[PDB]
Amino acid sequence: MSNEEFTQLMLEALDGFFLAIMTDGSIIYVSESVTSLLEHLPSDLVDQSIFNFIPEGEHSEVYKILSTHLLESDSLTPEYLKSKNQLEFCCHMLRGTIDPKEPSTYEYVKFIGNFKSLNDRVCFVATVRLATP
Repeated sequence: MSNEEFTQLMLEALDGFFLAIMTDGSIIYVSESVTSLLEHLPSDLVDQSIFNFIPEGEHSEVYKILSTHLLESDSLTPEYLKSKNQLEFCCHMLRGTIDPKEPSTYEYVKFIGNFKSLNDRVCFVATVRLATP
């Protein structure tokens, strides 16, 4: 069993995909299953902001809850960061469209992730799954 096969099965069982953002929400990575869960290609997401896909009324609380969580690191110097434990939150994400005449549709999803320094930058690596409220 390959690395890629294992993550296929785990993310299938979760109904989820992998996502990595910078602290301003800029998207640097998305795994292939976002297509069957949201009908975006990963390349439509990478280099865009996560907030381009979150309804505006949610932005304040998502950023607040991420910021507040990052403050739990004792220092913010990237070499010495390490998330103490996982962050959890839910929100909507816009779906892709074959028909732009159609009105916009959204999936309610749950994030689970951690801050982690790259390479030094601070990024949030997460699993995003379908959820219900």
